Amino acid sequence: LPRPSISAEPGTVIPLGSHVTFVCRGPVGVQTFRLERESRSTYNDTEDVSQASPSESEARFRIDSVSEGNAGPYRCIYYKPPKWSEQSDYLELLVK
Repeated sequence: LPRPSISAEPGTVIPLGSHVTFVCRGPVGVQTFRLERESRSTYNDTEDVSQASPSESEARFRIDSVSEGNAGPYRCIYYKPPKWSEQSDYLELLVK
């Protein structure tokens, strides 16, 4: 149960009305990835997990039509049956 990592495509700075894709990574054997807002506390779960390497699985989350409301810190957590991981480091989305 390593610490998950979070990244953003195309990056942390997003124009208004555009989109961003959050990519969480964990070890193999993840059943669920959660994208969690640290602020506004909304979660996003998926089991749409792909294997990116022998020791790495990932899940992607797209947020569309970003506005000032979606700006803030995001974190990833995974469930590797039967235990939930620690949270990832945060990533702040800036909506310019």
